[PDB]
Amino acid sequence: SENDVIELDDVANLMFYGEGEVGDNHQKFMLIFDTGSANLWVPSKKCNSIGCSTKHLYDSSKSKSYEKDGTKVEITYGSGTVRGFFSKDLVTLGYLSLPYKFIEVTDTDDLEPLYTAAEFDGILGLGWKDLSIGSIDPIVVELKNQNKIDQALFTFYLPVHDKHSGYLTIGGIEEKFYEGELTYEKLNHDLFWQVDLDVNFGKTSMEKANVIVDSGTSTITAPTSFINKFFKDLNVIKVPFLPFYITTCNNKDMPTLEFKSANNTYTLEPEYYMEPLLDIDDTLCMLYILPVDIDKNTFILGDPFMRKYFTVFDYDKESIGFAVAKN
Ligand SMILES: Cc1ccccc1CNC(=O)[C@H]1N(C(=O)[C@@H](O)[C@H](Cc2ccccc2)NC(=O)c2cccc(O)c2C)CSC1(C)C
Repeated sequence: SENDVIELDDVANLMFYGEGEVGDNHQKFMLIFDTGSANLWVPSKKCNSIGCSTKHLYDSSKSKSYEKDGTKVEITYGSGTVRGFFSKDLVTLGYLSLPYKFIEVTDTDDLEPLYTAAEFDGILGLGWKDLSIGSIDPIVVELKNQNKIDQALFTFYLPVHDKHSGYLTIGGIEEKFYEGELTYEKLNHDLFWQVDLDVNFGKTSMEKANVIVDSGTSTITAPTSFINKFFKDLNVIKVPFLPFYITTCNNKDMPTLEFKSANNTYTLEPEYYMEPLLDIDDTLCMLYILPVDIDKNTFILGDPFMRKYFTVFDYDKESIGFAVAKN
């Protein structure tokens, strides 16, 4: 279908960006499509933070569809906070264009050390309205609306590394991406793309958790409590300075990660969470799991899942589809 296709391109590590232009002159920007935030921002030219130094900056004169706002405002992401001011210009996603409301970022340092360390300029959120600061209607909701796409949904198709290329699709399920039949889960709320699921990490488990599907992060997380029990099981090693738990890859005895719907069951093998350390030899591994304390029953599923499962987000259907991806 007229299904806009956005190419996610990954970068040495394992995080992906996508092209993004704002305005008549079509200034280009490496963003981050994220189902965890619900805003959009681009480091504005009127920024001078070191961060911005080596970064694509947005400049407004240059266009004339730039409508002015200047209302000052900020966002406090999990790993930092940003400051600037709303602006409204033309935001375009390859095939599709659109006049939208975004934040012109001025003061970063903070998202910092991060912000420079990462091959990215901005973030385009893909969450629900209530998750956004300033109550802004999720683009996809608001293309569907202007009837410029079939329906309100987006798909995240994820591959691997050397292998191939990520693919964000807006407006339709493309079977070119998955294997088997799709199963869905209905959102427990319209904030994040959160759904109710029963969760086992191998042996240690938690029932009726709140799980959410975060295209933005590259990790999988869970309440620390829940981890401790798990980590201790397979004797993991947390070296202070390094921020990841390491462990033997060939671990005779390798648990999978269970995610149970009433009548669906989603699993994640040990290979979809682990990474050699060290790139010469597969003795030690780095895990993609980390203890974070959002709530007491809140988990987060980032790339690691979507690498395996082609995922579908349906605004109207007020739900999310799951299915195994093509390779
Ligand atoms: C997984 C995790 C947990 C806690 C802190 C950081 C991270 C890693 N975050 C990431 O990889 C990236 N982000 C993401 O993946 C985002 O989806 C982030 C995920 C999240 C959800 C609930 C609690 C805390 C964080 N969410 C938010 O930042 C967030 C969530 C709710 C409201 C809101 O105004 C924001 C900005 C935000 S930018 C980022 C590059 C930091």
